[PDB]
Amino acid sequence: AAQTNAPWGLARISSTSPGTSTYYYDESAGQGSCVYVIDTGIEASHPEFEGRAQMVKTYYYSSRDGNGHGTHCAGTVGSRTYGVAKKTQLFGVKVLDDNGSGQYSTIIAGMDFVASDKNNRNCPKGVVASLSLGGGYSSSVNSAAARLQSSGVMVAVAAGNNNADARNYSPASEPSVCTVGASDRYDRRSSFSNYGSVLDIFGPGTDILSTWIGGSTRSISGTSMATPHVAGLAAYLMTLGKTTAASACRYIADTANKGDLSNIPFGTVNLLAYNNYQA
Repeated sequence: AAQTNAPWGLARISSTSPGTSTYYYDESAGQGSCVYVIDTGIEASHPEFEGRAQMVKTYYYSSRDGNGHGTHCAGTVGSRTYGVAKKTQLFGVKVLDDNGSGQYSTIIAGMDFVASDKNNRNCPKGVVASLSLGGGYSSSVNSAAARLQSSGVMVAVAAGNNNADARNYSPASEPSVCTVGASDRYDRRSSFSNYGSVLDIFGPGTDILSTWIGGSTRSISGTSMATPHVAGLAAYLMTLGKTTAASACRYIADTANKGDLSNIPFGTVNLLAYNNYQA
């Protein structure tokens, strides 16, 4: 399958050079997999989700995304026009308020909910969790993320947006999850993107067009945009059967585009997420 005039990040996922605009992918498109978007919520009514998005848990009075951050992130996972896995099932877990701010107790409880909820969901191809959030170092937050991964969920987390070593951030510093940095359309590490040995993969993160609340669209930047590229890629590759939740992060890193990004400091992987499209 091919999507012409795709967002540059989607085209980058299937290409071996910057500056293309057509996204090539297998028709399976992540159908049969599930991605939990742990964020401000998901506007499930957005026509770009085609009914494949639903809110399953909120730690606030409403389950609605009153901010837009979570809807944008979920759009990059599996929206029709802006998603990597255009046929996956999206589940919304609202751990961030409508200001985009989270809590220690709610974010930790949210990861516990996903591991307990996935049983009763139809996800024959596997379960993924996308965490476009982060904070200071916390062994508790790291332990909660590792426990979600050990439950049988591919956990992708954002590295952070402070141009700093992600070792001092959680859950970015948890080794057992997949920590994602951001790149720009010119294959340079995004000016804001965190780095460090704890990073596993890079994804498109600068000027990422995706869904927004009110049935609209918006282009924003951050490692919060790069993480759903990797979460959608994992769900796509798990549906294809070439990896599972336990092996997806290493498999993505093993099959990534190597050494093509610029301004990658020594000690940080030079790997860009790549679907290795087999026509």
